[PDB]
Amino acid sequence: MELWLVRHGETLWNREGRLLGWTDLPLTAEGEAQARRLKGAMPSLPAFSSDLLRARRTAELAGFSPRLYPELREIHFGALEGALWETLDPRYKEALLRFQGFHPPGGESLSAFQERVFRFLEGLKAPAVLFTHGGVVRAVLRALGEDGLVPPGSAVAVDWPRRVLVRLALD
Repeated sequence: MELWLVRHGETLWNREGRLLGWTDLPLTAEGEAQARRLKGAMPSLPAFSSDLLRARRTAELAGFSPRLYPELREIHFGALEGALWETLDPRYKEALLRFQGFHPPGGESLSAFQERVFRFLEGLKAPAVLFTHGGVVRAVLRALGEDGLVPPGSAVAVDWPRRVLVRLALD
């Protein structure tokens, strides 16, 4: 199934290097500029978006009127919400870097996050554009055997659950 996944534009915590999960921050001016650059680049397919502000604002500026689904949210970092990556305990750093065995206190495990994301993708019955988050794009790319790191405001298209089709980035 052809799916286009968009990583929302940047927020302040992107430049500050803080873990941003369910904390509802707004896009920065540059984040909005990144979102506007997506208009016309994405295919005119049905759109779905995480209900968090930064994601559906990206969808709006990109020219879409998506239906909101919390299932497309970034992973819930629990007690780690807002933590500076720099000072994160090595065990959490390793868990996130290797994308495995992540169990944040008061939050979502990577296993629960993956189940949530993949279950949502399984329910899609036609090609669609998904406005989401870095962790979600990473989960999909890594499940397809590729590094899931894509710039804020960029997109990737995949043939789920078989392969990556294209990684798109604009300046």
